[PDB]
Amino acid sequence: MKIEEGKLVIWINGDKGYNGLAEVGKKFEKDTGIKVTVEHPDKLEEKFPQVAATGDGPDIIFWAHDRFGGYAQSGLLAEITPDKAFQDKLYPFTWDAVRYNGKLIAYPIAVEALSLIYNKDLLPNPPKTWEEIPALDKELKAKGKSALMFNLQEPYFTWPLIAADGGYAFKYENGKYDIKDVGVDNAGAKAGLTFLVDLIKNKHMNADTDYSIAEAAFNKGETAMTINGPWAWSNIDTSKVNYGVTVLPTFKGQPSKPFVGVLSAGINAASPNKELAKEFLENYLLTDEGLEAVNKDKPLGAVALKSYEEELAKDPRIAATMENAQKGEIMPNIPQMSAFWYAVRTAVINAASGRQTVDEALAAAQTNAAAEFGSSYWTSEYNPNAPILVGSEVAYKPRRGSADGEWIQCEVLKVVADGTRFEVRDPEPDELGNSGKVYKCNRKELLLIPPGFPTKNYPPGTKVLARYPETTTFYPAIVIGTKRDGTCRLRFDGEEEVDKETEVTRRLVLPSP
Ligand SMILES: OC[C@H]1O[C@H](O[C@H]2[C@H](O)[C@@H](O)[C@@H](O)O[C@@H]2CO)[C@H](O)[C@@H](O)[C@@H]1O
Ligand SMILES: N=C(N)c1ccc(CO)cc1
Ligand code: NA
Ligand code: NA
Ligand code: NA
Ligand code: NA
Ligand code: NA
Repeated sequence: MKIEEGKLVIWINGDKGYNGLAEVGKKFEKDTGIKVTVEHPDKLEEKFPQVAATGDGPDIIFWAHDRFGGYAQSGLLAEITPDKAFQDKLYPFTWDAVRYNGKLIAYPIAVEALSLIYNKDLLPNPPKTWEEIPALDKELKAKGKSALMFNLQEPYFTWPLIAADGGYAFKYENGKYDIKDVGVDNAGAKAGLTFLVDLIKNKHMNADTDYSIAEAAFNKGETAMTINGPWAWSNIDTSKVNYGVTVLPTFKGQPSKPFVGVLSAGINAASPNKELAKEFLENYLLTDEGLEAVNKDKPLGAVALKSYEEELAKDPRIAATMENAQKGEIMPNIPQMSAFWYAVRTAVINAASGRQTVDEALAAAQTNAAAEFGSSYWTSEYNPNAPILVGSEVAYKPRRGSADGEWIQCEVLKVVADGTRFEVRDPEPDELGNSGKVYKCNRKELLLIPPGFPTKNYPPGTKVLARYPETTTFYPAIVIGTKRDGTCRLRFDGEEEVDKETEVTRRLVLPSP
């Protein structure tokens, strides 16, 4: 039998109520005699398909519904079978969010939408518009505070601003999303991102601000505002900050349009515990008592279960959540959402860092929003391993090339075999002295070179592969330190005598497999 049989393993993101979920798990254990294990792995959304593809992984996976169409398409999610009476318990619109190719592929849990969260003491009257934040910031800077801080590393948080004046993902036509009609590069999208970049250029925000930094700053009363979802309210409650939750600011007179997510629970198609998982989800979790346990740990938002949402509706923070939801748009769940999110993340981060102009960033995003891509077999906490698409720069290990653990900087010309194989062009001359040779390779023979300026520094001592200055070749090296600007001080283990120190751009320093 599969190692997975005879137990129930559940994965949910670390920012949500996993302890509350485990309480529901315990109630289930008492009745069934079966162990339930709740885990919250890092990079969950990408980790799931990694393990589920081998027939392993959790029996149940929790995530916003946008990822689930891709999971289902890849054959990773079982069709669920709630009867009509169970379906009646949840809002019809939540079920629509978990339908793929006409079949239900997950149980809806809760509606999530970003809201403006503000410190009432610092800012009793929050701004109605994005346009007034610059002035507000300079006033707060004079008192050692800032106006606004939110995660600039995940495009989820910047999307409401991009969409405000006309930006969109995929156009919905003829009862379906048109993957050839992408709106990430229109006048509206450009206007939104430009405003964001201008905030950074004018020292109103830092391009390096991530989730952790933004949350800490708000919860310590150092910033007047933040942009986050219901899950975050719990930590703010503990902080003692006198906060309110309200409608996001308008941009160019238009309401901000956050992408609305439906937190959903899918069943692993390879799971030998499917009926058990159904019972858990339908009869334990999706009950007033079950959702209450999770909600009390970390607020779920507007829950899909009507009976319980009736209790939560009176909450002004929930009213604010739904007001923003109403102004926003439920995300598509099509498989192209993975490429879309990669494209917009790269564009936002690159425009923020100055790696690209807004027009350059969004032009590339439009090209790659629905593009085929692969991932490198090798993963790291320091560099992403995806997407590898046409035009990506990669480090390639030739099968009969240079012997000293060296890789060549190549360009991806083609993604084939369902993203599992690549054609890459070698700028260096082959054994016949001819440069520009195209090679076919698998996922283990290449590493993704970041298309931007990585924010994550290597700790001293880290073993790396770095391009030698003036060359297009990667050599083994150790990280000695990191300059203030992020440049890596390296010691190439290459020469035969002295420990020199060579500076190399962080983008060209890769984690050794
Ligand atoms: O940023 C791109 C990202 O956005 C969404 O992920 C959200 C998630 O839905 C929230 O519940 C919370 O965990 O924050 C995430 C962003 O950091 C999409 O669901 C996801 O697919 C997408 O990659
Ligand atoms: N809790 C409610 N008010 C509720 C309303 C409507 C329905 C669907 O008829 C279920 C529940
Ligand atoms: Na994500
Ligand atoms: Na939108
Ligand atoms: Na207005
Ligand atoms: Na039953
Ligand atoms: Na090394």
